[PDB]
Order: sequence, then C-alpha cells, then structure tokens
Amino acid sequence: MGPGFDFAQAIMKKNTVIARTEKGEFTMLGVYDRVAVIPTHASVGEIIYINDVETRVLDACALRDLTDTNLEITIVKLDRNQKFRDIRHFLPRCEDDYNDAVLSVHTSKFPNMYIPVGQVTNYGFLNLGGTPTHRILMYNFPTRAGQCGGVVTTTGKVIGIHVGGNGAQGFAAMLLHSYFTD
Repeated sequence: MGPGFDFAQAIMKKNTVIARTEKGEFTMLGVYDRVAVIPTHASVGEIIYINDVETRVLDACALRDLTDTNLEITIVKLDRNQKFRDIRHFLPRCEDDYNDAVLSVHTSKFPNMYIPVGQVTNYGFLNLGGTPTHRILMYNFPTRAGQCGGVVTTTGKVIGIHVGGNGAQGFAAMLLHSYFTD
C-alpha cells in the first residue's frame, strides 16, 4: 500500500523460501549464497524441506551471545543448486529501536501475508518458552502460530525474524550484519 510494504514485498519475492522441519512450516529468510536463517525452535536436522524439495543441510549453527545466552537464530547452509540475492547490506550493524515495521509471512497456510506492526522496541532480555533469550525486538501486535520465521523490515532495513508472542505482543530475534561476515 506504501513504501514500507514495497520494501517488504521486494524481500519476500526474492529472499524467502518455505522451510519444513519435524516441528512445522516456517518462513525462512535467505541472506546470501546458500545461507539462510530460521528460529532455533524449528530444530533443524541433517535434512530439511525447502519449497517441498528434500534438501541436505551442509551446516546449522544455533547462535548464542558471548554471555552464552540463546539468541533464537539458527544459521543454515543449504545444499541448494541456486544462490540467494545478497541482502547483507540491508542488515543493521547495531542493536536499535525502529518505527513503522512490517512483519511479512509466506507459508502454505498464510501466503503473501503483510502485517504493519508499527513501533519496534529493543526489549533485550526475554524468557522465551522458558529459555533466557537476548537481543529481542518487541512490537504491539497480537501475532499467532504460523508467523514464526516471519521477516521484520523497515523501509531499507531487514531487522529481525519473528520467534514468539504472548497474545498481545510479538517478539523477533535481531538480525545483525556481523552474524553473516564471511
């Protein structure tokens, strides 16, 4: 409808796949090369389904900060025959607050879904499903099951991936440029 949704759409149309694990279907953001991200609770194994194609996982790393605290981001390298458009220059370098964010989802159930979630707070610490978690972004939208892995963007920045909610608020794990330096 506007430049927020324009940027979100441009990311969804070239940089997302549908990832299926034994724990469900997730929006998966492709970042560069054959490297993508997914919430750690997806429990990625040796094999994953990518747009319903059986795909070997070449590496999977559940990120933690240097206090050894969960970040809820898994970095996956896929044995795929095709590279993602490199979007690393749209990643923020530092932890920050944002205005006017969009949460975008693409699954079998929720195709082409875009939610204007508005103001995003650097919340920091969250007890997420019983696990102490750092670098959490918070937005005041009643997000539901099926939105995990959803991409959070502002105009010109890809700032996080949706990892949970409490019925009133939604929570995303930060994406930082330093996760994807090669």
